[PDB]
Amino acid sequence: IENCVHHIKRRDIVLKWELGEGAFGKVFLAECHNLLPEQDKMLVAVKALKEARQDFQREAELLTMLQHQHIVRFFGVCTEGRPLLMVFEYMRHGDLNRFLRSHGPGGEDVAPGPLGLGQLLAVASQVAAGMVYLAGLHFVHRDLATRNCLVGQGLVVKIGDFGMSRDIYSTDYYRVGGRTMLPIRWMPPESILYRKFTTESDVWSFGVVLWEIFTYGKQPWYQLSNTEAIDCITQGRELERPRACPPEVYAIMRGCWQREPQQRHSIKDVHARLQALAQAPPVYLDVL
Ligand SMILES: CC(C)(C)c1ccc(C(=O)Nc2cc(-c3ccccc3)nn2-c2ccccc2)cc1
Repeated sequence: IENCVHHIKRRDIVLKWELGEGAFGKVFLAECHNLLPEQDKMLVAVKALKEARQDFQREAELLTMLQHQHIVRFFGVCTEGRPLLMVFEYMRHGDLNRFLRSHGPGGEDVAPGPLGLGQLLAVASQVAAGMVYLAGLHFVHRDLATRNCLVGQGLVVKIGDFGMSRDIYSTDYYRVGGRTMLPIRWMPPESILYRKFTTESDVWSFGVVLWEIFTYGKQPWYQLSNTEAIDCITQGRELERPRACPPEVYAIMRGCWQREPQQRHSIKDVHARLQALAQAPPVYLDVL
């Protein structure tokens, strides 16, 4: 809400079970029939609105607008019978924070043990690609963090969420008075102090996403309370270099974390550097 529509017949959606819950809705896994030509049956994630209606139409418009190779695919809505539904792509590894933790200190998509440096960089690059697209359309996320990315088959990583991160990951937010919940640990000085949010508050957040990736999904400033974390951020402390993170990747983080918004590197450059590294041969990466 800070920044055409496909429609799906209720009968074509068959709910299977709940994936998660919140204050403003529930998410289910469902079979969707006649959605794509190739697949006559297919799995999808369905967001059910608690039941509001105006916001829904507006959000649905924007979600349909924002479609990219690294943005969670939105198929359309179901406005036939209440409750209103939003239909998204099903991403089988769930959110990126959960995926990182479950492969940190085997299977179909990933090797045993912690994810190697090349895997971590591929993840980083895809999220960066996603924010390039968003910056290019001049969309400000406001809550970029690994919990708001999803991991699919073949370790495809895409930006997107179902609006329940405040409920599932409540410790990642600071309740400031009543009903406002801020992802302070992911926010730069200008958002905490002045309450400004821009493309460059998002680069900062990406920098913190990069730290999350390289710490296997650990919470930023985990050693601190919320007030202590606000103190450190506003006073200008930068997160330390993760053990798994080599100097050159850490240098990418710091460019995201320049205190002054204009001195931060553009997302396009962050991506270009991370892609290169992700697409670099084992001989070059083994030496990083
Ligand atoms: C990356 C894309 C463009 C796909 C994107 C960007 C932003 C959001 C988003 O803004 N999500 C989001 C936050 C809350 C939210 C709820 C309560 C309090 C504070 C924030 N709801 N939603 C939500 C609502 C309807 C559908 C899906 C997500 C999603 C995707």
